Amino acid sequence: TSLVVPGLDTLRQWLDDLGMSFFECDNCQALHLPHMQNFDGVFDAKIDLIDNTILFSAMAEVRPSAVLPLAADLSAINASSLTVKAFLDMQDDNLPKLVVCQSLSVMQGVTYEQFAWFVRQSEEQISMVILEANAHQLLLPTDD
Amino acid sequence: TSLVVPGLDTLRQWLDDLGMSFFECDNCQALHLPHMQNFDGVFDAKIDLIDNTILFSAMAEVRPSAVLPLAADLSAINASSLTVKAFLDMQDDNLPKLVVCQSLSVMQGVTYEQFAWFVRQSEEQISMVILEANAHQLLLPT
Amino acid sequence: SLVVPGLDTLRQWLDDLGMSFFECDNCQALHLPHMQNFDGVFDAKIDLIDNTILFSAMAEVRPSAVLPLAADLSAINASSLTVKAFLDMQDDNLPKLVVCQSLSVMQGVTYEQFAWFVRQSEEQISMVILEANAHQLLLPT
Amino acid sequence: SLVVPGLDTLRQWLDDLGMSFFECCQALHLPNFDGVFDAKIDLIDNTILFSAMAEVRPSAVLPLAADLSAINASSLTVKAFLDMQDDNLPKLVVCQSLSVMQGVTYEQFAWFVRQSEEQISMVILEANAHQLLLP
Ligand SMILES: [Cl-]
Ligand SMILES: [Cl-]
Repeated sequence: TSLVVPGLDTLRQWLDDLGMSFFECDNCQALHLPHMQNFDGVFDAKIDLIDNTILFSAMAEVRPSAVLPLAADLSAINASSLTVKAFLDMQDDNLPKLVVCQSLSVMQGVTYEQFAWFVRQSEEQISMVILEANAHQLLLPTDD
Repeated sequence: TSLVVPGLDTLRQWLDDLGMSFFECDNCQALHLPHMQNFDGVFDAKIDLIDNTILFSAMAEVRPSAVLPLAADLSAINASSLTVKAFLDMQDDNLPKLVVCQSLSVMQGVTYEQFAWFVRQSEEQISMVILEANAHQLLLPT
Repeated sequence: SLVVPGLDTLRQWLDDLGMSFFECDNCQALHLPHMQNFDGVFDAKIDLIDNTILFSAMAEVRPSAVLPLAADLSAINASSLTVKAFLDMQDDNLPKLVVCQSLSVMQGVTYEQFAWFVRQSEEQISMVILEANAHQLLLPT
Repeated sequence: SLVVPGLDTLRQWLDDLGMSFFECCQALHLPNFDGVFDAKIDLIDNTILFSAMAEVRPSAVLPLAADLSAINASSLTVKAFLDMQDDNLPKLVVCQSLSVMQGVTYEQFAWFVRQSEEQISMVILEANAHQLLLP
């Protein structure tokens, strides 16, 4: 197999090699995945390449009355999975966001099937975490 | 807690309380779950109610190249999980399908928290079988 | 009375149902000798792992029948809404057919839910093994 | 070679890097950065886990729990959470995982160790610097 230190161009074609539809604004660096927006509660998901590391991250908006209970359950959520990470991103002017992410290190090179397996295992664990929080009525709906 | 014998109206109301979208061909006796079909491999998943038994089942199309290795792997797949079940459905006009299901008996009643945990554990454990089977290139995409 | 049962709760529940069980010093499973009256059933036990109750029965498969039995494992599993069947094969063991059902108790169960779990287990498990025994796929006990 | 390693392959891989482990368990425990009372390597469901545990002083459980989100967002690869049982003191778990379902190389594992040690010790160094852990 090949072992690539993948650039942004490498991830763009690898995703199309997997049939994954992606989106990217003009001067930006994130590769947004609209396929992740069919999971209930998922407002946005994107692939990022920072410091030789791939970051599959999805974002869900927390109900303001659920912020404290969800914050207390972050350790149990992070312990529920061997790969997924969950934390609260809360800004003054924004609504509280639940960021769920998983990282793949590409410093020493990765293979295409390593990246493929990483994406779908990420979008399975991220799916189960966000879908479980929406089952607890902790998130806001993604539609009007 | 309330210990109920649920009907198909109880389940979809419970699914609504869980924020789970369900689609129902009014020709269909089951509650189809579109959230489960974005897992690559799964082409359909549904919640059924037959003889006081709730059936969370997901179906994936198997590559004809892999029905023999997958059939030999059914024992290790079923033994890999305490709750889920996995088998093949092979007719003659349609492609072979892998069925991954989980079962919950309701004839002696069930609470809301028991059903919620059933759906949660079913969706996790089924998706891992589908995710791993797709990693071994045993399934057709959707 | 929604309880998250321990193994001691399972022992007392089987006694309330008049169902004899057997448990060693070393182990942790509650073997049920009543299931051994069914032809081909070598052993049946109740386990409790990861907040899940596991009623499983085991049958020794004839070596010449291993491939045919494996072939219609899918049909056996599709034959019921609750039963699970698979093959257990080690290098020093005779091949085994494991027929089992599971009831997760993570969020609690009632004594009535457990009573029906074991009765539906014994019915569905026996009808699988006895039909495989009627197809000349199992060894005598 | 791209390999799905067992525990023995991880044993030999730690041998190749000059890193010692404790003989035993199912993890490979490893033997300074004050706060941590145990660090180990786990192999669970085709996933290698490098985790370190530090006992939290009860006077800091609520503050540290409030900072868990900022701690997890400060790192690209490491995860932090609390493990609180009724008979133990509250523990802080700092972990980084390397999934291995589709194999792994030896330098992918070697860099996984180097990256986790520097990222885990960066979390443990900061919490202990803020008087959140026990000696
Ligand atoms: Cl963001
Ligand atoms: Cl056994």
